Amino acid sequence: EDICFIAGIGDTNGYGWGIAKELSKRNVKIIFGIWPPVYNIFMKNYKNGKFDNDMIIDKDKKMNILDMLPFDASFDTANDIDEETKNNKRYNMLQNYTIEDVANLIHQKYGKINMLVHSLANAKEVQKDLLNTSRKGYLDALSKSSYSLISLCKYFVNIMKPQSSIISLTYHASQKVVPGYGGGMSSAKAALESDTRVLAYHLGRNYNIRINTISAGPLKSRAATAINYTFIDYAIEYSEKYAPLRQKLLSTDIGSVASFLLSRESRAITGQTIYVDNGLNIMFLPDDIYRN
Amino acid sequence: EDICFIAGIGDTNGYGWGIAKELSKRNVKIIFGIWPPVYNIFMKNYKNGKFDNDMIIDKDKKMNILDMLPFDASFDTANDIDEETKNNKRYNMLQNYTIEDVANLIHQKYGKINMLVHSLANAKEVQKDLLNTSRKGYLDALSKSSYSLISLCKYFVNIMKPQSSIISLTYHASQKVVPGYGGGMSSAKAALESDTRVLAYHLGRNYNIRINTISAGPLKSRAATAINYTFIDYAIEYSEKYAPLRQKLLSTDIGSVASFLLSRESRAITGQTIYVDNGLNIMFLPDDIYRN
Amino acid sequence: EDICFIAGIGDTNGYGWGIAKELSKRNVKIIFGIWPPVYNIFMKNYKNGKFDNDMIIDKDKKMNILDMLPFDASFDTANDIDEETKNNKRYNMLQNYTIEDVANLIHQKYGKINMLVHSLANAKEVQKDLLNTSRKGYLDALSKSSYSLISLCKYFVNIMKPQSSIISLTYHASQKVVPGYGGGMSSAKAALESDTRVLAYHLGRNYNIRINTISAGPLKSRAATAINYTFIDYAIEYSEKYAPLRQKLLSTDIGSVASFLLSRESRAITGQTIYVDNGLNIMFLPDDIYRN
Amino acid sequence: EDICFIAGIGDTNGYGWGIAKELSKRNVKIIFGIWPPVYNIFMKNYKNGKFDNDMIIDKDKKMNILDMLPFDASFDTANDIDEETKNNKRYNMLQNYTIEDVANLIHQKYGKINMLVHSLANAKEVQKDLLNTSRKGYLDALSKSSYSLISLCKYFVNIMKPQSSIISLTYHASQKVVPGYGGGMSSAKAALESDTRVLAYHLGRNYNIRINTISAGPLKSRAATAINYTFIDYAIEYSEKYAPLRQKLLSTDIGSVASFLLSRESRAITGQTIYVDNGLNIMFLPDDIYRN
Ligand SMILES: NC(=O)c1ccc[n+]([C@@H]2O[C@H](COP(=O)([O-])OP(=O)(O)OC[C@H]3O[C@@H](n4cnc5c(N)ncnc54)[C@H](O)[C@@H]3O)[C@@H](O)[C@H]2O)c1
Ligand SMILES: NC(=O)c1ccc[n+]([C@@H]2O[C@H](COP(=O)([O-])OP(=O)(O)OC[C@H]3O[C@@H](n4cnc5c(N)ncnc54)[C@H](O)[C@@H]3O)[C@@H](O)[C@H]2O)c1
Ligand SMILES: NC(=O)c1ccc[n+]([C@@H]2O[C@H](COP(=O)([O-])OP(=O)(O)OC[C@H]3O[C@@H](n4cnc5c(N)ncnc54)[C@H](O)[C@@H]3O)[C@@H](O)[C@H]2O)c1
Ligand SMILES: NC(=O)c1ccc[n+]([C@@H]2O[C@H](COP(=O)([O-])OP(=O)(O)OC[C@H]3O[C@@H](n4cnc5c(N)ncnc54)[C@H](O)[C@@H]3O)[C@@H](O)[C@H]2O)c1
Ligand SMILES: O=[N+]([O-])c1ccc(Oc2ccc(Cl)cc2O)c(Cl)c1
Ligand SMILES: O=[N+]([O-])c1ccc(Oc2ccc(Cl)cc2O)c(Cl)c1
Ligand SMILES: O=[N+]([O-])c1ccc(Oc2ccc(Cl)cc2O)c(Cl)c1
Ligand SMILES: O=[N+]([O-])c1ccc(Oc2ccc(Cl)cc2O)c(Cl)c1
Repeated sequence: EDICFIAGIGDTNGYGWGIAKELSKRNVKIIFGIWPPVYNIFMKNYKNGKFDNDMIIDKDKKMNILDMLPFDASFDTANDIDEETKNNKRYNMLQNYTIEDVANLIHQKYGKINMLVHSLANAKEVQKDLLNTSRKGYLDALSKSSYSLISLCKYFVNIMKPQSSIISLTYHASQKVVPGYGGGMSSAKAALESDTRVLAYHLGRNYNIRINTISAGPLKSRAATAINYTFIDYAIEYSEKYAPLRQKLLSTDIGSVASFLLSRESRAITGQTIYVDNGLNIMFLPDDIYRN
Repeated sequence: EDICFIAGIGDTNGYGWGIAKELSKRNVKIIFGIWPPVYNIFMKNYKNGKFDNDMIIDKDKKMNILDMLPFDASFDTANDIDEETKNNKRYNMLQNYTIEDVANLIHQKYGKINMLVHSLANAKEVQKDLLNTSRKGYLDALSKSSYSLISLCKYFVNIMKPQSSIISLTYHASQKVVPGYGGGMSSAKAALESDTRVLAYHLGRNYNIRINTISAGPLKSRAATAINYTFIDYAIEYSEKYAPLRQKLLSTDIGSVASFLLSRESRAITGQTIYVDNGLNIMFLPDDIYRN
Repeated sequence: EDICFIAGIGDTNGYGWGIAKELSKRNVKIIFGIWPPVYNIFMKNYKNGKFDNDMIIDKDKKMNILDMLPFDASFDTANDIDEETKNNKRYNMLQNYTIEDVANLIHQKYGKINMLVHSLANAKEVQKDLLNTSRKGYLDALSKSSYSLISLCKYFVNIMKPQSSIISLTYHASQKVVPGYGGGMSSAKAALESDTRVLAYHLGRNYNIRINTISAGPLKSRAATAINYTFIDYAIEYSEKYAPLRQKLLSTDIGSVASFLLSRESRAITGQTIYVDNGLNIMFLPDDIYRN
Repeated sequence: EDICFIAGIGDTNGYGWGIAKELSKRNVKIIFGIWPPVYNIFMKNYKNGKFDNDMIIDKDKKMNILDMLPFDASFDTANDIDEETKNNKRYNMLQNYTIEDVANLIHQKYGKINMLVHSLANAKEVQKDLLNTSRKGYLDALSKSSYSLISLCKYFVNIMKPQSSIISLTYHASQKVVPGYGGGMSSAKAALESDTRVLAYHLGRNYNIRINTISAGPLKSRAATAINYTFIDYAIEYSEKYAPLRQKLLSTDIGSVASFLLSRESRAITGQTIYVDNGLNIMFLPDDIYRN
């Protein structure tokens, strides 16, 4: 009878969905937090059965989406939403979509929960290389993908039982440089990986709650493609060609690792970057003239 | 029908036993590899009912020990056994206890296995500190504690299914210095951790097998008490006071992590050091100032 | 005949000054970038000879401060300065103090330069632990101490010869948690250490310019004290008691390491975190019951 | 009046020679430690004028070689020398070439020294890959390439002044996997790097001596060509194409870094791996996509 809130699904091709899927296997109940620029479209599609293929696990196995909620990790409380957004065509009529508000909403409909998933990032100047990134873009990049965590945490902590567990998805570009992962994104993942440690410290001592981050390998998500055959087709090709594990990398591969961190089985792991990436990170050089 | 071989275990108060309990939850067959010198005394205790309590997994299921074999990580093959130990009282009443010998044995009787555990260390001069450690002592430590993993992998690979998984147990003394943990042990784990990556690539690319290592926090095992109010009673004292996670670290804590890494659920993780240490590894200074 | 611009001196008790000092030894000419809330006071004191003690190197050795400039790393170009600051009592009448403007000023008075020093940080909610840090505070923390680098870089790159070198000062709290280094500061140093890599990449390939960061140990600076005998007296005590090198840690110790990175001698080092900290970072545990 | 002993050098095309040139710039006396087997052929070349060109530091100063001694990193003391090598043609015409023997020698003739360099490696089975590497081979690699540093430190510490400095040369194959670099070499450097920390603490606390290691990028030395268009011609090719720093890495590049770490100028750096590799270590994937 565990409940998990997933911040950041827009379709079935992301890591969000992968996570959601494997969490169903373990019979855990799933709440989607959905960015308002996509909420209505995700909703409609779902009613249309556009996802019925993708909700299939195996033997009789569907999914169990408890609830689907509008949610914007930019806004901490309702006093944050600026007037222009408060009025936006997309945001206009949706309510309780800040971080503080969803916590309450969830706690009202379902009480305390014990699993929190951060699978989101956003950065305006991503296509600009770091050196040519504006201040206003960089701080945006960090607001939307680093802080959204810290803040998710402050607020969700009170609707969580002790022994609850939290995860987030990071990228190796934080540790080693991969060019064209810019406009703040590499800084943001770097900070997110440090905050994972510090938060683990406070949440551990104070609430008996754990937090970790998964350094994911390359997956063909909506957002991955949005990064301008692109950077992510190369990323995949390279990985499928050079990683120690040569199999294709599925979102469920991260999904099953996520479920594990989230469950009691990993109670002795906290503050860690766990790479789930067919082991690419362990490589230094292409092994070209070594494969002869 | 999964079989796991565990190399290194002389009692129930160690990590290997933590690992075996937790795998038995997943109905995994366990073969034990026991250091010849304690092999007979372990057999006797087993036979005398000393482990029946420790063998209970829960309400009407116990531990499924498929077999228990003498195994010595010092000797790769038959040729490697030296006169003094052919002589040696504890060794003479036993046979086929070299790495290549237990590999053929297991395989002769039960076929291919698919989970392998290296949970052993020896450092004749642990008592001394690195600077006062001798060449003979140091290398004995590297031989038994680091190379034994490579030799295990080489001889056991043939008898394992593709998509199999191997683990080792390491310690933070390799990354950050821990005074008292001497005689080569740090160097040994330092090498175990890197070999984990290198092997992760060879196994990864050639046999589609995965290999990871578990950085465990402190446990009051017999090996740990033999370092010596013992450089383990401090370790435990400090950890329970300072680690993000106030809980007391149990062997099964590592076992559950082992079980997972050894399963299909983690098919995309290879070559990693996975810290299962209540998060102690993330801390810099004691937090005495902060706690006020 | 090398010139260096030091962003971030307010007195003689910081790392800025340490760096400035050792750079004089190697006869390099020094330009101070000084935060306007302190500019006038630093100026007056200097004219008064309040620093004449502290400008002494050794035999006949004074310093050679080329020029002392107002400078605020918050503002990239003059179009950034908001009206309230444009009007502030402290900022009112000072000109050309944004990042873009000082670059020009310097290039006009002295042409191209070849050494850039980032020794600054600022964070509003430093006294708040991370979990209880506002978004607006965090993004501030990162703006002032992470981005100020990236932006210093964009702009200063064009007033720099190829083979010029750049450094910044970081703290170990980015890698391992030290509580009460909050309100964004640990995230900010974490990002700064990642940006050091990425910038090294671009500046290396494009301009033949190097960038590194120095993970400094604890020094009793103005700002260190401002962090609420405080956290930094403990930090020092602990370090002087537990670091492998038991000597007291001087700003000139970082200063001499800085000068080296900045000089040609280190032409093969870039993108690195170099710890200058009497080796504290290498420790895992206090060695209390080991010193018996 | 500073004396530096360099352990491991058979010609001018290596790193040790890079180190000696650059220290001679600082008027540091150089004692060479040469592997007995090449000691005589090196002596002859020296005598025959083959190094006169390489010995020029600049306009009217050459290299000050105080002495040149046979030195074998395999043997700590007299007792350690085995019959076959007492016999051995190359070895028999020589004496006092064990670690403890060259320590007493140097000290007998010239007193206390204050800079020590370990610039040597051997891996009998480098050609094989870790999985196919034998126990005898692996340990020989750890013995000659890793433990020889500890033994050097122990026997040389007495004959060194407080505030002295020791360096070792390492390689990234220990952190991230490099296929081809086999037979134990990775494990060896993996251990050299951790020992550097542990020794950094013992030396640090007890004798006020410092110890660091230099992670060098590739150089076409005789040792490197003997790995084998050679797993060094790739290394160099790749590095000059991909490393942030387009320059061609010279031995003196490392030498200047060595000189510095070995000086007082770095009194606050101990226990560190310092990458002197044109920054190649910071990169993740080749940047082919980006460069377009
Ligand atoms: N796919 C990869 O190659 C890859 C690799 C490593 C890490 N990641 C990480 O995985 C996570 C998910 O990305 P993905 O690759 O699955 O693509 P994705 O497009 O599925 O994920 C982005 C999701 O976050 C949501 N989102 C964006 N901005 C938001 C905001 N302000 N508030 C609330 N929600 C918002 C979007 O609706 C979208 O569904 C990110 O943390 C990303 O950095 C992805
Ligand atoms: N206990 C801890 O606090 C702790 C912490 C971190 C890592 N570890 C690691 O966990 C692993 C398991 O050890 P443990 O601490 O549970 O102690 P343990 O006594 O349970 O296991 C050590 C075993 O090594 C075996 N052994 C020693 N030399 C051998 C040889 N030459 N051939 C064959 N077997 C040999 C013995 O069977 C012994 O039981 C070790 O690698 C240890 O380094 C332990
Ligand atoms: N002292 C330590 O214990 C320690 C340890 C590790 C790292 N550091 C780092 O060293 C650097 C210098 O700090 P310090 O400890 O020498 O103290 P400091 O007070 O000397 O340094 C701060 C300086 O930066 C200037 N500054 C602040 N905000 C600015 C802004 N917006 N624009 C321009 N200048 C600004 C201030 O005038 C001040 O002189 C920082 O990067 C800090 O994170 C300090
Ligand atoms: N060349 C590179 O690309 C490179 C890169 C990274 C690290 N390194 C490291 O730099 C160091 C110097 O080696 P190099 O690459 O300049 O090659 P090198 O041939 O100059 O030095 C290796 C030396 O090791 C000595 N040696 C070998 N076995 C010995 C023994 N048993 N006793 C005494 N001496 C012995 C020989 O004198 C030999 O000259 C090595 O540790 C190497 O691993 C080299
Ligand atoms: O908004 N962005 O710029 C952006 C950038 C990157 C994003 O995720 C990744 C997509 C692909 C990869 Cl390889 C790593 C990632 O972190 C996401 Cl979800 C969003
Ligand atoms: O041979 N030893 O000395 C030795 C030393 C330590 C051993 O295990 C550990 C026990 C305690 C800790 Cl903290 C770390 C360990 O690696 C083991 Cl199994 C064996
Ligand atoms: O503005 N702050 O909050 C702030 C916080 C920390 C600052 O520097 C440090 C001072 C002391 C230490 Cl230990 C590490 C540091 O990074 C500085 Cl200069 C400024
Ligand atoms: O004994 N070996 O095989 C061996 C192998 C490599 C050696 O040096 C290196 C040469 C090249 C590189 Cl890339 C790294 C190195 O460590 C040395 Cl000095 C010796």
